[PDB]
Amino acid sequence: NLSVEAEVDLLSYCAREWKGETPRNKLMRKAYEELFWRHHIKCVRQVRRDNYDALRSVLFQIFSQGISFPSWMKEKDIVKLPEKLLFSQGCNWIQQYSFGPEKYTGSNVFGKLRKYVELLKTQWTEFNGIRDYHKRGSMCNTLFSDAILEYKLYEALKFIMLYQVTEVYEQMKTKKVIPSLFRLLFSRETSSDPLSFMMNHLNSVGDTCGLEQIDMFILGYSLEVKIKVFRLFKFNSRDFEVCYPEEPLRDWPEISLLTENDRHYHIPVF
Repeated sequence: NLSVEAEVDLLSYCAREWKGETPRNKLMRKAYEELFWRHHIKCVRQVRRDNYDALRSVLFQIFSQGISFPSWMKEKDIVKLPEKLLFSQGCNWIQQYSFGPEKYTGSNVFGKLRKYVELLKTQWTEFNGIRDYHKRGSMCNTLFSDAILEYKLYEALKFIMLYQVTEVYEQMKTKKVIPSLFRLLFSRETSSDPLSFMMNHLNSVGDTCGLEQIDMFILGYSLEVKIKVFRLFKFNSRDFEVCYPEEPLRDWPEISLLTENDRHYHIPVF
């Protein structure tokens, strides 16, 4: 039931899961050994459930570590963002949101977005007002054992990503300075504008694909969290340690994730 599986000793998992003599398996065991001895990661919580796994892993880290709302949410109310885009964007524009695996075609994308975004606001607020990490831990095991609620929070996060994509696109069109990552996003045909991004990429997250690397950048930027990732299959190479985004002069909160294939992001436990 629990989608962020119970912790297992890193060296045990490494020895049991990656037994063998192939060049790839040998490299994987060296990577995990590096994680243990150099970075003092003692255990691992596996996150391999569905195509929301990237969002599942990041959200788990935010709540478990007690990270609060990003700065731009201080002034803007989260629950009003669906209305703002309903207003700024077209009535048909917003009705094209499909809610990933729901493959929704009903008549109120607006009501659903507002409800789900409200649930994320409520849940996130509850975690912010708890200083004891243990209490947050048990709450996470409860939350991530309720897949129906999980999906609603993930679609809320996907909407927040879409909102930031729409904000930054408007900045680019009005000749404002924007992050090079967003300018890169809009250079791709299938994501040249927020509508294309939603229909061709975001609508698929959780249904047939997970978050791509560029999507991890958008998520971190949107939540103002530095997502540090150990890419184990790239051990002994430049991109073994990566951060989404690469905003050195940010002073944002930071979370760490482990991945063997850029598809599933396991939780490092110290």
